[PDB]
Amino acid sequence: TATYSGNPFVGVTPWANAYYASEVSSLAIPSLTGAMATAAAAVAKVPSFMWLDTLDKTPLMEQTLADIRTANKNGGNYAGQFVVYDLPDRDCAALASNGEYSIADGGVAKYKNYIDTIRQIVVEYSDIRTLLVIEPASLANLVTNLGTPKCANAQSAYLECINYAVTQLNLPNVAMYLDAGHAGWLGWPANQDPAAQLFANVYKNASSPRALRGLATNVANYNGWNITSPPSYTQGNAVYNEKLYIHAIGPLLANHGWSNAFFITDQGRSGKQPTGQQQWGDWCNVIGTGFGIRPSANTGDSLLDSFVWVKPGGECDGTSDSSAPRFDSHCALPDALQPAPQAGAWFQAYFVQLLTNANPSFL
Ligand SMILES: O=c1cc(-c2ccccc2)c2cc(Cl)c(O[C@@H]3O[C@H](CO)[C@@H](O[C@@H]4O[C@H](CO)[C@@H](O)[C@H](O)[C@H]4O)[C@H](O)[C@H]3O)cc2o1
Ligand SMILES: *[C@@H]1O[C@H](CO)[C@@H](O)[C@H](O)[C@H]1NC(C)=O
Ligand SMILES: *[C@@H]1O[C@H](CO)[C@@H](O)[C@H](O)[C@H]1NC(C)=O
Ligand SMILES: *[C@H]1O[C@H](CO)[C@@H](O)[C@H](O)[C@@H]1O
Ligand SMILES: *[C@H]1O[C@H](CO)[C@@H](O)[C@H](O)[C@@H]1O
Ligand SMILES: *[C@H]1O[C@H](CO)[C@@H](O)[C@H](O)[C@@H]1O
Ligand SMILES: *[C@H]1O[C@H](CO)[C@@H](O)[C@H](O)[C@@H]1O
Ligand SMILES: *[C@H]1O[C@H](CO)[C@@H](O)[C@H](O)[C@@H]1O
Ligand SMILES: *[C@H]1O[C@H](CO)[C@@H](O)[C@H](O)[C@@H]1O
Ligand SMILES: *[C@H]1O[C@H](CO)[C@@H](O)[C@H](O)[C@@H]1O
Repeated sequence: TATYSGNPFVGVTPWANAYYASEVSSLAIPSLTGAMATAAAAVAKVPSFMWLDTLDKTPLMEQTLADIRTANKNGGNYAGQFVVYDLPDRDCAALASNGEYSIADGGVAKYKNYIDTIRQIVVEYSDIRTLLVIEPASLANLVTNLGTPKCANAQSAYLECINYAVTQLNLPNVAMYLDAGHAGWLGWPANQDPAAQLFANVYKNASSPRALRGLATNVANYNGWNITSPPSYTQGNAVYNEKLYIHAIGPLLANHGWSNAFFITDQGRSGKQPTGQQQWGDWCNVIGTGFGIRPSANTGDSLLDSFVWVKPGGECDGTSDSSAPRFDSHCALPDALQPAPQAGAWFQAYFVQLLTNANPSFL
């Protein structure tokens, strides 16, 4: 059954899409031989989230759900995993991941049409349980990054757009997780309560949507889930892993009106601990990382619904070419792997790095 109560990951199996599988098989494997080539083929089996970073990706969302329907009637029981990520004036704190819609060019109205498009696909496939991460970095940027003019002038649009996303996708087969940054971002004691207030306000302002399950953490980041020793670059923060973050912000969400909020955590680039990060704020194509804890609903945690792979390992975080569009200085740093292609595009060297440093190992 597509509908659910409680943990939406219980009773289903996350779907490994053909989009990532095509990338690995056609862009990575032809370049690899021997033990590496076989290890790479195994990675394409690991379920990860499909990103709807453009409106042109929604037909591919439908294609993926078409594959799930076929698989479910052949005997299986699979669930869809997608990311809603096409906000007007997207990626307001950086320059690497600016999107197609801008507030000045009717972006809010274009975002609502984008949401309407997704809703129709979700109604078309109401027989399939659909798991969604809502707008990465957006709300986390509104907490700490209002000093950036792009974020400040995007606050009203973000909040109206997110509200439209959580109410229009509030369907019986949907489970939503608002992006909530990570331990190195909002995990700091000073950021915890202001972050909790904002998430709870989004929840309350949308009339407590029953499909809105909770928060997603560490999306496209590198933090360890439950590492016992604090890495050098976490110096000053008692919240140095993802487990500590969710158990801190959790009761704070309840304080501000959001009871029964649960968490998912990205671990697809968290295998090697500590990372090659020279500063904790460095996010672009970070060196010294590997594939981490495999997706599983058996977490052994009171608040974690599932380990997930949101960011598909191999897809770039941003270009290191200073003569290219959308260039961010974060991608030219010593701990950023070079040379790096455009954000979202395939980064061959980075995939090889992730596979070699994988823990659990594929080799
Ligand atoms: O300006 C920032 C700052 C931070 C940050 C703040 C505080 C502490 C540490 C870091 C950022 C952190 C993170 Cl995790 C950021 O995520 C990057 O941005 C996007 C997702 O929001 C990712 O790019 C997208 O990847 C998708 C999947 O491959 C593609 O579909 C999409 O085309 C592409 O835009 C990127 O990989 C993350 O690294 C951004 C921060 O920005
Ligand atoms: C509350 O909802 C309205 C839409 O009804 C939206 O425009 C506004 O941004 C929301 N406020 C907050 C604080 O999220
Ligand atoms: C961390 O979590 C993983 C996966 O749930 C588990 O194998 C390991 O025992 C945990 N370690 C600690 C120290 O809690
Ligand atoms: C999905 O949810 C509905 C209730 O909304 C049930 O009727 C069904 O059995 C399943 O649990
Ligand atoms: C999802 O599908 C997998 C493979 O069929 C199962 O192992 C799991 O129990 C769930 O039904
Ligand atoms: C399968 O999909 C990937 C990602 O779009 C492509 O890179 C590949 O060429 C094939 O079409
Ligand atoms: C791409 O195709 C190859 C061979 O068919 C697989 O090994 C891989 O898992 C991916 O699906
Ligand atoms: C990668 O893309 C090629 C087509 O360019 C396919 O032949 C292959 O199966 C994989 O999807
Ligand atoms: C795979 O990687 C090799 C280098 O290792 C390239 O030459 C090839 O074009 C493909 O990207
Ligand atoms: C990994 O193993 C496969 C066999 O499944 C080989 O075909 C490949 O060459 C690599 O050694």
